[PDB]
Amino acid sequence: IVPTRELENVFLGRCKDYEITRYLDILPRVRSDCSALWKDFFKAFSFKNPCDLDLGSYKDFFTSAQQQLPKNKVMFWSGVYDEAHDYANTGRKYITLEDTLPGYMLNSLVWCGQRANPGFNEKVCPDFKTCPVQARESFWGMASSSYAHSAEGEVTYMVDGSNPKVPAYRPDSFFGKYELPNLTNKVTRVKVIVLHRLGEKIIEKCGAGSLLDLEKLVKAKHFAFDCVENPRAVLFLLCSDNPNARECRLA
Amino acid sequence: IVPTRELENVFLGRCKDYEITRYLDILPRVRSDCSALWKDFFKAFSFKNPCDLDLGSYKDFFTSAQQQLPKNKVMFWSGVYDEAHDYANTGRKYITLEDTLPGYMLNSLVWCGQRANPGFNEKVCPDFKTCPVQARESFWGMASSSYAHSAEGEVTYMVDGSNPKVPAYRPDSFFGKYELPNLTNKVTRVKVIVLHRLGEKIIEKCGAGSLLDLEKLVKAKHFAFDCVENPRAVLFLLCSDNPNARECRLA
Repeated sequence: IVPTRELENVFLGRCKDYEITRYLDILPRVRSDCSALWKDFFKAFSFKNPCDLDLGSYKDFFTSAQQQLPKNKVMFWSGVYDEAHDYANTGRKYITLEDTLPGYMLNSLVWCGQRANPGFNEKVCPDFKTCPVQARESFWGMASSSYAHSAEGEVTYMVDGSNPKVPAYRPDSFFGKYELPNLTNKVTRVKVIVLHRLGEKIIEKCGAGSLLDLEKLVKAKHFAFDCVENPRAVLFLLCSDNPNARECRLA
Repeated sequence: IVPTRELENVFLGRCKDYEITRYLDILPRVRSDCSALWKDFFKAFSFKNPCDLDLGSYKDFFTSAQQQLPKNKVMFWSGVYDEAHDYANTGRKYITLEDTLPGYMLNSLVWCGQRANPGFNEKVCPDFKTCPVQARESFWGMASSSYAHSAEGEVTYMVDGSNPKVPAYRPDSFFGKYELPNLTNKVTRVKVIVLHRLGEKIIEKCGAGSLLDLEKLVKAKHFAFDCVENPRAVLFLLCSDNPNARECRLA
């Protein structure tokens, strides 16, 4: 895969932009300056083979970059990027990982280390399917773990209930592996939103299948649980992008 | 008013973030380096009293920063910033001025030049209401003119049709002063979308009032014209934020 060009400049530009101008009324600023954050980020993977990472590699970076998160507003999502982010709406209704400082800085970027100077590979990064799972998931797994650990109150989880090949809830997704296990006693309820894509066959429904498994896990952690399928607010967003869908017929 | 801190750092950071990662398959890259754009921008307003700026102050900066725009995709807006930008969807459905490089770099920032060293103030600025209109609109007016001048194909204009105090089309708005007068013969049609806010009294309607005045102006410039009120895709977007509104009842 192709690494992002000028990684340091993009990281530092996004960091400064975020610092001074983004999410000012939703997320607090962190204590560390952008250069200190770059040093913590770079040392996690630099001067090592591209697959020499595990869940602790970016530990310092994430500790330094973690923000306190707004109560009742944290959202997790699996297999529904556009829909979840369109619904959260850049932190106005819910916050997603990609709205936090670390998620904003590295979203969509590609990078990897190498042992030879300059310590990172500017020409090519592995198909990651070539790296073991703990390495492949080193950054985003730790991002998701730190994010979930800071969640408070009600949390929302949006999932795809229309994918015949991937259940709505799975223990090996980032949510199953890194977020649910790190929700603390500060969380009080897991609110699931099941997206039923317009025009496609419904695969998963609340109260059945993997959603029933999720419900049991949530309750075992003493949290409340609720689940809804295409709640109106979400359905209207789907309809805005496909207004002639049968599901969008008006009275 | 309190200006944006570290203006050069924020500008340069947004410029590099844009260059390497934003709108990559939607808008072309600009040839000038971010440092060259900062020099142009800073030369436009520094060492000048804010009240002395005019439409030509930022003309050379906009010449350096202007991108060719995708045919049929340009959108103009009046009174409906949030709805227009949500519908345009970060360049995927329509382009707005805020998706272009200059628009993205200066969006929401506040700055002011001064005559004493260092030629601008990063701690305090005079309220700009005291300045003449050509100085108050120096930057965004020139931005709007340059952007409209680059439009080709069909252009869309979304307006507020539910404000009894502000007509949907006004000769003195940015659209009437800077955009409509700058559309070239590469533009073929002006498509008007009238937004009727949910739960509010309908004020303006296509073919009547200020919208008929606009229709006449458009036709006089030999562009085709069409107008719709709350087309389905826009209605659904409004409904996502107020799903229980009478106008949003589904079958």
